[PDB]
Amino acid sequence: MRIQEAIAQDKTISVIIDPSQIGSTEGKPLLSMKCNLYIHEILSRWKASLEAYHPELFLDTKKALFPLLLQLRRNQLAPDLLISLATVLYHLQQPKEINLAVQSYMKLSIGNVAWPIGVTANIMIDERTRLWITSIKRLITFEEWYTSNH
Amino acid sequence: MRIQEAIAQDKTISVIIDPSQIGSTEGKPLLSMKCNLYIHEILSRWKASLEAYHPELFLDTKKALFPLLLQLRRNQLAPDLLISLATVLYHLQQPKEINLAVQSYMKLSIGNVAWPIGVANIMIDERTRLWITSIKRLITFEEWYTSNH
Repeated sequence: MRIQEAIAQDKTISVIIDPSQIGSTEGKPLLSMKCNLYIHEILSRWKASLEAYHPELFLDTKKALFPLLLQLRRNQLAPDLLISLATVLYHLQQPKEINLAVQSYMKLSIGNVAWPIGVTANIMIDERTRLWITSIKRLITFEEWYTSNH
Repeated sequence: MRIQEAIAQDKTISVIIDPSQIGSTEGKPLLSMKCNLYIHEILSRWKASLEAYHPELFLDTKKALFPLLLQLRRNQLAPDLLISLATVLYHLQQPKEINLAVQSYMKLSIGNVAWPIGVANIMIDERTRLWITSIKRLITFEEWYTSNH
């Protein structure tokens, strides 16, 4: 079968992440794609805010994120690595949980699995993974700014 | 009779500049609006590709051009000044004439009247110096745009 390709074209999937699905082995393909869609959505809003938020950093962040985005679209991320990323993104989607997103990010940052906080150990981090982790931090700061300015 | 309030609402005017009208006294109001319309169109294409071309300079360029545009919309520019600006914008509309546009721009920035090259003196103010500087940004963007597609 070619389920992953069906998922990538499925227009009934939104960017909204349900925390209860984080960790589910069966819901992994779907969650992987949702993270891909939301990251694209965050970049879309930054692009709409270029005039007001670090325009000189956009293009580079976007480009550094392409490999991760492709991995998410193809569901090639490791279980615990997806769990940690989805956790960061989930909290980032929640009102007033910017500190929970940062806390989760720091866990992912030092090779530790991150699970959602208040709702519902080790992970391998190579040069490839380290690259997008660093970039994800820029999305976090953009969202913090976007929220405070709206 | 606010005709400037009429020309600005007319959708029968395009951005295309006819060089034979640059020094016309009767066509001043029309040419002035055309320059306004063309500059907006350039800022529009830059906007559409903001991430690809110096996004950090866009906002400042728009702000510096705001007062010029208002003046163009109201036909408030002195004859010699409109002539020079129109000349620069006219050549800019010609891809293979980017160098003639820059040459015309140099005259304008020096306070001299720029007449179409393919086909005496002026005075410069502060706020005026402000928009003359941003015009060069429109030129650099255009060169990049027509080169990257």
